[PDB]
Amino acid sequence: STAIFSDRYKGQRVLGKGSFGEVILCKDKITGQECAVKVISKRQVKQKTDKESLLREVQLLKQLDHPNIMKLYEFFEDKGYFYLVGEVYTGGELFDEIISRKRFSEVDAARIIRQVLSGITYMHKNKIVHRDLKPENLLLESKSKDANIRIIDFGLSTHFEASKKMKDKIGTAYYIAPEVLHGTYDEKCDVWSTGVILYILLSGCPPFNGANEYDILKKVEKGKYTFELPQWKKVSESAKDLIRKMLTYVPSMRISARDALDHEWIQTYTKEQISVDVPSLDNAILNIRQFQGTQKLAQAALLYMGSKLTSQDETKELTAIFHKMDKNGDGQLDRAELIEGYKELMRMKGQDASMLDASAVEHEVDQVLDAVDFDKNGYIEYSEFVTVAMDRKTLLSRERLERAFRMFDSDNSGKISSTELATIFGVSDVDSETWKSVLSEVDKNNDGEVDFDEFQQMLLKLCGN
Ligand SMILES: CCOc1ccc2cc(-c3nn(C(C)(C)C)c(N)c3C(N)=O)cnc2c1
Repeated sequence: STAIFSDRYKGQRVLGKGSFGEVILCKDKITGQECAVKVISKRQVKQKTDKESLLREVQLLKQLDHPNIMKLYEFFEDKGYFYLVGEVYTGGELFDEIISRKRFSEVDAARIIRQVLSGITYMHKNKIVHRDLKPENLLLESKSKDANIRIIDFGLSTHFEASKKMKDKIGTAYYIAPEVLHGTYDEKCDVWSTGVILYILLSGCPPFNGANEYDILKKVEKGKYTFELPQWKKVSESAKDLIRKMLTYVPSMRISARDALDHEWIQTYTKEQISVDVPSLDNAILNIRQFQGTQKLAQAALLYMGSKLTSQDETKELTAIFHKMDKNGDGQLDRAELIEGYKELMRMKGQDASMLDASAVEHEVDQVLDAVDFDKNGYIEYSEFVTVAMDRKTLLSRERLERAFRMFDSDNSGKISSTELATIFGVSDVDSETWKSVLSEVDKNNDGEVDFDEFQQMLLKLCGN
């Protein structure tokens, strides 16, 4: 009597994309309980462990409870997917919220890091290491101002091989502990990462930085950072001392999460009354707004490139599936076949995680047919169904590209400088000669700035079109 995910949950909408897979907002078909389901495709992510080991982990994680740790409820596995069912949080990533404040101080930073250390300490007590700890993994419980922080993805790194695809590792290099690179690591790597996050919260820049991923890893691996920037003048010795102890090279000498919790800086700046000297850190908030925008734009760039490539793969495949089922040779089909075909795209592709059952397909087809000026129930021309169907998929990633572009263009200039692109393509790890070569060909008269149409053409060229 084996339990199947879609007998129990129905997908409502897509919340976003995390490490290892898609996150879908799901709903229990009997109780109406809402849940965020991480869908990990077995074809894209290799396991590092055996079946036994992972189930034992899942059982343990379901029994753990802490106010700063995402709550896991259920776990399903079928032939091509793992489904991790957790509590849904609606407050978004930490940094996205933080850029929307107009004021931020050492009291606010300290309240954040106390939360984080407190979830970590708890998990280390139960011998669970995060390993991939970074700002994207800190969500706020709700859209409330006073919202708690929940750490997501504890436990996954020990059982799943991380993606090599750069679309999946944007922004990991800044946070990873030297010893994780060399392969002998323990729980202290989580303190390093938190130490980095605190450095960024107090200055707005990463302690280890570089023009591309491998440059960033080389700094980290050397382990040298400095407090020499102007904005460190605004910050207590005490906080710098904690940072130093968290960013200590040799893990055996690095402070534990639990001893970090008792550190003077945390004690002083997390007492709710005393604000003995609490300047706003506007430079920090300004640098963080820039650093965040850069990342989210590179991220959306690569997901747009990926979506375009996925699209070409799926358009040609869907066309061939239909061309085959069309025994007539005319180009005409009906609703129930379009559905059988779309489904068979899914059986082969298995890329779309909001199509978690036969009923998700039915409704997608109806959304397509209701879009085209076509009776959803006479005989339809497959050619035009394929066009509308695929674009509808490129919507999410094309509209988000435009939006991450607008959000990056903070002065509403309409354009990004050649210097800004350099930073954008550095972070997306697209070779410099290669993007200059593409720019040169889009606008052959340009003067080191591109508008949105131009930028988008560059991306289409960088994925072979
Ligand atoms: C053992 C790990 O299990 C899970 C299960 C569900 C998860 C849901 C999330 C989640 N991601 N998001 C995005 C911001 C990426 C859209 C949420 N809104 C999540 C949530 N918990 O509401 C993250 N990690 C998960 C990890």
